[PDB]
Amino acid sequence: GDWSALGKLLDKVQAYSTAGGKVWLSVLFIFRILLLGTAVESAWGDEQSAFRCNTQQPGCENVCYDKSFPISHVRFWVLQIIFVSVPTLLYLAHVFYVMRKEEKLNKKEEELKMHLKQIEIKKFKYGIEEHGKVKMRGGLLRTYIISILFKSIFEVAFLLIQWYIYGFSLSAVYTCKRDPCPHQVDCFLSRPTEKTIFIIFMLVVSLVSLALNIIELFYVFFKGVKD
Amino acid sequence: GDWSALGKLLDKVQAYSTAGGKVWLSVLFIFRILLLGTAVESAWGDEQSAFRCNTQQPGCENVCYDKSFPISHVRFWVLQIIFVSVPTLLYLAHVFYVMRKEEKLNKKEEELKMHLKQIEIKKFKYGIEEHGKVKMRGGLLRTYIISILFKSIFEVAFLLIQWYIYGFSLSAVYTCKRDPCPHQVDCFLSRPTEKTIFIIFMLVVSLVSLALNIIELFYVFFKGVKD
Amino acid sequence: GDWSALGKLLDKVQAYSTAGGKVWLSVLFIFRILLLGTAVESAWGDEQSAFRCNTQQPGCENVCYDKSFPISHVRFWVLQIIFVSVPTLLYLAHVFYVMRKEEKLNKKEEELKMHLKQIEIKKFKYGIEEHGKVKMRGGLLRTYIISILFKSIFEVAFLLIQWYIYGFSLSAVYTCKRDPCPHQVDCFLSRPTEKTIFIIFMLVVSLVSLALNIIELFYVFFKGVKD
Amino acid sequence: GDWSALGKLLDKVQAYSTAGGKVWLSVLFIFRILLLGTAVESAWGDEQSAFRCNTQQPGCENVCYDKSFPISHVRFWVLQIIFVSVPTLLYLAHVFYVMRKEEKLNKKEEELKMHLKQIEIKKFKYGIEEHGKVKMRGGLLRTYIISILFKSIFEVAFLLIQWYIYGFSLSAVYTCKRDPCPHQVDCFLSRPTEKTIFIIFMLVVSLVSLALNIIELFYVFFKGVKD
Amino acid sequence: GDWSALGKLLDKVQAYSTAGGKVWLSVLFIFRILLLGTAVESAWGDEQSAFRCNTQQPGCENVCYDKSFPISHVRFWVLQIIFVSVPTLLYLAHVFYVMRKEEKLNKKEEELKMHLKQIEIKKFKYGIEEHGKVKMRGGLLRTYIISILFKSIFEVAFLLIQWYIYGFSLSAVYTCKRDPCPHQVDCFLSRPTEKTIFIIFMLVVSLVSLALNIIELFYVFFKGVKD
Amino acid sequence: GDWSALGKLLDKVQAYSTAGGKVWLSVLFIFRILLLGTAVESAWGDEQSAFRCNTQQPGCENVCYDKSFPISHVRFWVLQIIFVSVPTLLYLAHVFYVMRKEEKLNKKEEELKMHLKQIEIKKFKYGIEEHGKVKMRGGLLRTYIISILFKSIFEVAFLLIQWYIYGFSLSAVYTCKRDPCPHQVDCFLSRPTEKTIFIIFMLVVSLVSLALNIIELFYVFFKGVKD
Ligand SMILES: CCCCCCCC(=O)OC[C@H](COP(=O)(O)O[C@@H]1[C@H](O)[C@H](O)[C@@H](OP(=O)(O)O)[C@H](OP(=O)(O)O)[C@H]1O)OC(=O)CCCCCCC
Ligand SMILES: CCCCCCCC(=O)OC[C@H](COP(=O)(O)O[C@@H]1[C@H](O)[C@H](O)[C@@H](OP(=O)(O)O)[C@H](OP(=O)(O)O)[C@H]1O)OC(=O)CCCCCCC
Ligand SMILES: CCCCCCCC(=O)OC[C@H](COP(=O)(O)O[C@@H]1[C@H](O)[C@H](O)[C@@H](OP(=O)(O)O)[C@H](OP(=O)(O)O)[C@H]1O)OC(=O)CCCCCCC
Ligand SMILES: CCCCCCCC(=O)OC[C@H](COP(=O)(O)O[C@@H]1[C@H](O)[C@H](O)[C@@H](OP(=O)(O)O)[C@H](OP(=O)(O)O)[C@H]1O)OC(=O)CCCCCCC
Ligand SMILES: CCCCCCCC(=O)OC[C@H](COP(=O)(O)O[C@@H]1[C@H](O)[C@H](O)[C@@H](OP(=O)(O)O)[C@H](OP(=O)(O)O)[C@H]1O)OC(=O)CCCCCCC
Ligand SMILES: CCCCCCCC(=O)OC[C@H](COP(=O)(O)O[C@@H]1[C@H](O)[C@H](O)[C@@H](OP(=O)(O)O)[C@H](OP(=O)(O)O)[C@H]1O)OC(=O)CCCCCCC
Repeated sequence: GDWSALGKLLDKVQAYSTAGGKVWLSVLFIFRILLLGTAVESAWGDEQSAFRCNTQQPGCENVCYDKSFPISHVRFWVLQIIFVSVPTLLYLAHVFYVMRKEEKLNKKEEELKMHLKQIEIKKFKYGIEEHGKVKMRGGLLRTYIISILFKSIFEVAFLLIQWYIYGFSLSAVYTCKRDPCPHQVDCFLSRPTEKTIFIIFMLVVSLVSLALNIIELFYVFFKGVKD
Repeated sequence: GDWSALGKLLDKVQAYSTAGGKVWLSVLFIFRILLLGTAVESAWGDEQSAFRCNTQQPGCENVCYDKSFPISHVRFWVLQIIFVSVPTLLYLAHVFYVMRKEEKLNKKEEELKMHLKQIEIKKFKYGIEEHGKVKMRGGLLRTYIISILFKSIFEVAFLLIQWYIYGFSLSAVYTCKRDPCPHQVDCFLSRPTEKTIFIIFMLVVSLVSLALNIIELFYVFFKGVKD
Repeated sequence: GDWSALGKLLDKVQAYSTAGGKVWLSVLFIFRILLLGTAVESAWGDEQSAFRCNTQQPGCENVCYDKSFPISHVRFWVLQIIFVSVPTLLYLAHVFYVMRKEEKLNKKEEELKMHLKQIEIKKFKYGIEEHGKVKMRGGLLRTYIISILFKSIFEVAFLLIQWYIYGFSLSAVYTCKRDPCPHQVDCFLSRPTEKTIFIIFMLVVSLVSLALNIIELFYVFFKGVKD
Repeated sequence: GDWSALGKLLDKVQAYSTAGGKVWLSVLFIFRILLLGTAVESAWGDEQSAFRCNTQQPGCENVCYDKSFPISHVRFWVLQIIFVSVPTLLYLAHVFYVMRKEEKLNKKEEELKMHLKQIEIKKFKYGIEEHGKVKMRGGLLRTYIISILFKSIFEVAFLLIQWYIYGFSLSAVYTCKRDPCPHQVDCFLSRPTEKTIFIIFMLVVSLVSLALNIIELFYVFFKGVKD
Repeated sequence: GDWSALGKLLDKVQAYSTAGGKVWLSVLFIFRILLLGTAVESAWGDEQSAFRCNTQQPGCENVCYDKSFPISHVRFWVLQIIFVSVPTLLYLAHVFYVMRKEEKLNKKEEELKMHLKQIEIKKFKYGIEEHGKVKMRGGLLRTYIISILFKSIFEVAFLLIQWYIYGFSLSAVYTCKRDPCPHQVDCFLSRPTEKTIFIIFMLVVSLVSLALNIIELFYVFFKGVKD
Repeated sequence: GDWSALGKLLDKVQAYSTAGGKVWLSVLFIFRILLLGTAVESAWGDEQSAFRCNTQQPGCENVCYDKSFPISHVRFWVLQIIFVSVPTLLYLAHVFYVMRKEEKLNKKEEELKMHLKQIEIKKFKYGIEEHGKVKMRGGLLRTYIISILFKSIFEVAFLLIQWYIYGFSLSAVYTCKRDPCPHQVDCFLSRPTEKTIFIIFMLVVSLVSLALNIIELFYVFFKGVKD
């Protein structure tokens, strides 16, 4: 694949994050990315060539396959993985902006050495005191919360879309009724059992990730209330 | 693929750029390159072998396929990606030229230590004061503006070409009328729905990028007016 | 494949581990990962195309194949390898937490230089004395033991599942009785002998790993009793 | 592919070159190498299997294909790319020889510290004064000019060969007359339109490169006359 | 392939070894690994699809192929390569243990500065005097000898197994007698000549390696007697 | 491919070599390795599936193909490349042995500071004076000459074998006479013209390399006579 850039960026962002965020990144790296690339994507290798129908009408097989699978599961999961990673990058960008502000303020104070008072109050407001121990307060906390909410809503929306379109199982026999197939025809899928097992596994993984980020949100809210 | 060199050059150029430029580079890396390489290009894997027509005339299938698809979408998108990346490299080259001029002027001034006056006026004219904080003024701003305009016009031209040639959807049945096929024949495509979905997705991404660079141009014009 | 990330993490974790753990990691890297990727996975390359049955009823071949192989052995082994590696990562995370606590306590004591007494008692309780010679005592030992137990139970559960589903051999002829195949039909597998040999080899490797981790658990219990 | 070594050597040689040479190297890296590897080579993926003729005489298809395509375009372009890169490596070798001579002369002068006069005259003759600012004078200029001429003549020779053999377009229908095909037969190509488009694109790129190196030669001649 | 980890470990272990061991490692890297990966494994690319028999009885081809090839040569050679590399890793582990003991003893002596006498006698017994010039004496020599013997016996056992199973040549025509094939049938192999040539080449390489390690054992025994 | 290790070793050995040796290494890297991997090996991609004969006798096609091609050209060229690279590695090993001797002698002399006389005479005999400027004298020259002779004889032997077996062209039609084909049959090859062109190209490259190493041998003999 080509997941090198996204993996590198996630490795860059995982340095400064909460424990729940680190666990979420770890499970995303292990189960969502590694498992799909290694063995899951090989199952959908001949979902088109092994598909066949019980007719001799030309062109009915392509129409029935297009009717049966509007979009492959592997591509759907890739799109989901892409769409549940942007807000972390947004948080990384905001952290880098905070770092730039810290560097400029440090340069100004080094130049200086009531200005000390305002420099210190600005360094405390952004949570930059130890030169490498950026804390979450004011803006970073807001960005983190909105990122968590966006990730959760994207995941639940994708899950609902998948539930509406396909369901959570693949029957061994599919009934096709569309031109130019005369009347109704019978078509047979390929590897229904493995696909059902992997779909259930991915559903479980998605639910676990949802619960994990919910726990992370609750913990960060409690930490904010602590102050 | 072989996108390593272009990715490395873009990673080199992203160090000194405006926020809008950085966001544009990020979206180009994520959606334009990564998504196409990972899953999109696999859909157009058997657009030739799965294509079939309702006739037994030899050689009609090849002619009808050539009539239907003058150029594959994947190759068109690759060409578009290549053609909407050169001006950034031109800006990078101009920045490197400015760096070379800065190094030579620094060498001359170190040698010296009214010549100081002209050295300082030349260092201010090119915006080279802090030895690593090159600012946009005079020539760099002009190059940046012309690069943005060239990128925008290339993108809109490619979009217009795609609209004229194909459209934005693929019908499940295609009508073919060309020798040696007798009279008219019916041919059936492969995976119309996935291809339509991905075409719409790419169109949305291109429009978003166009809006982003328009916003970047407006912001840089306002910044120039600020002076 | 894409085993780079997991291999890197295991290379990170192997630095601080017992001898039995190092031997287990070595055998996992050599026989479980390298062997499967190099030659074993190529055997299951045409288990679908070479499968054929003695009938001309349309769609019976797909149904019989789905009946015969609920899940491929290669995917099962990949899932097993993934599921017998998490607790080591958990131990690595706990070790990193101990390192963070050590760094914070060192910072506090450097700041100080009865507080010395409590600093020393906390550094001894976590087994952090030589600044890079973390010892197993109290919590690390408990985490190590529970990780070993979890790994063992996961391995035995996977072995039992494989025994119940398939067995440990593949007969050259399979009997299929499922709709729409009329009455009973005969279907012939592909490369039964190589698959049986590799299944037996993997079973032997799994048993060896089980014995090795049992020995490691006994040795660590004896070491704990030594104190 | 395996273009890593040649790319590394070109990256090594681009450090010391004229602006025209750098632009030529950039366009060679972008359009000649990257574009061909990414998408162009995939078009010629089934030029043999999709080729078919209107006959049932055994062995006529292979003979007609061999008659139609003496050598594939992709292989021809690869050979051209290889044959229009050697003189740059020759220039790199000569530069390395100059560097070796500079190092030996520096060692001899460091040992010494009329010999100073001859050391200085030899350091000026080879254009080695600043220890890392090698200038083009005498021999390097001659090597550069002959390298440019060799590159230009190789490119024009390859272009003429391609014009004589194929032309610049591929007709959808080819007429074959060769044993054992009885009388004349009709054979149909695969993807004529994409191949014609890419051939025209490569021709334009080659012409642009020719013009660029002509401009570089004129500029370097003017620079030589400047002295 | 995935031979990166084993190659890295062998590169780590080759630093401290006898000349015969280094030559054996070099020949193993060149002829056993590189040659098999580059060109040898491509020959066994269609040993299943090109195999065909002279009958129309369904399912006889699979049975006859399974009868003819119990296990492919490429997989057998991969298993042999894996099984003739473990003892070197065991020697590497013992060397690392010696290094750990050396580091601990050095730490204790640095702390000290009759204890000097025992420290020196322990440093001489393990052959650790120059801090990086570990010599073979007592235990390392025993481990080296047993590793050489284990490697030799594994190689000869694999050679005997291959001789018993297949032989050293592949006849162009194979006779098959097994159900459901009626009476006897004739089946034809694929590329017999290349496979025979490569089998003979691998046999010669294995014999050369056996002779080389025998010479290494004799030389190390003579060196031990020298003391 | 897997040419990384051999390429790395050749990159290691090219540091200390004569100009002719460096040119030979460069041409070997460019034309022998890069060209074969990039485009040449793709031509022999379907030399088995596209091969067909004018008969309906079962099993005659495999026999005729085995008769026609005892060993593929690509594998022959890979074997040749492997067999014309060992003596350079032998020279590298001898150079490393000389380096080890130099390091030990330097250690002994540093310890010392008539022994100086013998140390200096041994350092001059092996041509080790400047600590990094090893010269060819006595043994290194002999090893270099024998390596050149071995390389030349291996290349000429491989060329003679290829001339005897195949020739230097491939006719479009092959006549096959071997059981079970009745009487004589006609079989047709695949892509004869491209294969002939590439064979002629490889022959020219081999002759050029032979001439280059002959020139290198003559030059080194003249240099030896110079002393
Ligand atoms: C049931 C768990 C409920 C809490 C779950 C909390 C989340 C969880 O499960 O792991 C993350 C957590 C915090 O780790 P983290 O390093 O971020 O935080 C440490 C500590 O918990 C405080 O946050 C700070 O120290 P102190 O206290 O001011 O001296 C300081 O962090 P910060 O403030 O500078 O950033 C650290 O010393 O790790 C723990 O071990 C918590 C202690 C209890 C671990 C044992 C379980 C009670
Ligand atoms: C609605 C936003 C409209 C503006 C969008 C502007 C574009 C946008 O959305 O992000 C980029 C922007 C500029 O970032 P950047 O680092 O380039 O610029 C900072 C700052 O904005 C000034 O440009 C300079 O400081 P000062 O001011 O002279 O002390 C100095 O940059 P420069 O001059 O040395 O290169 C920096 O401190 O980031 C912000 O946070 C803007 C502040 C407002 C952020 C909050 C929103 C108002
Ligand atoms: C039959 C083997 C039964 C034991 C199997 C034990 C497991 C096994 O087979 O290998 C691991 C083992 C321990 O190695 P490791 O480096 O962890 O431990 C060394 C030593 O054994 C003690 O643990 C400590 O030294 P001391 O003793 O306090 O001076 C110190 O470790 P630690 O305490 O600081 O972490 C080390 O010097 O290696 C051996 O050579 C054991 C000695 C006997 C090797 C010869 C066989 C008796
Ligand atoms: C129409 C252009 C015609 C010329 C095209 C020339 C080719 C072209 O388009 O780009 C390359 C060119 C030379 O760049 P390069 O760094 O090699 O050369 C710089 C300069 O031009 C002189 O060559 C030298 O300085 P000076 O002058 O002695 O103080 C010194 O180089 P050198 O001598 O130590 O190696 C450098 O300062 O870049 C320019 O900006 C030229 C100035 C005009 C740029 C603006 C356009 C006039
Ligand atoms: C027919 C060859 C029979 C012997 C084959 C022996 C094996 C073979 O063919 O290559 C390996 C061999 C030993 O190399 P290696 O570096 O291990 O050993 C060198 C030397 O031979 C002694 O072993 C030691 O020096 P000294 O002697 O105490 O001053 C010291 O090694 P060590 O003791 O510190 O580890 C080294 O100086 O290389 C040679 O050149 C041997 C000399 C003769 C080379 C010329 C042929 C006679
Ligand atoms: C027709 C060519 C016939 C000779 C072909 C010779 C082979 C060829 O074509 O390139 C290699 C050659 C030698 O290069 P290399 O760096 O090995 O050798 C240089 C020099 O030639 C002498 O060998 C030594 O210097 P000096 O002389 O003692 O001060 C010293 O090398 P060494 O001794 O310390 O190792 C070096 O300065 O390069 C040349 O430029 C030769 C000079 C003439 C180049 C111009 C052509 C005459």
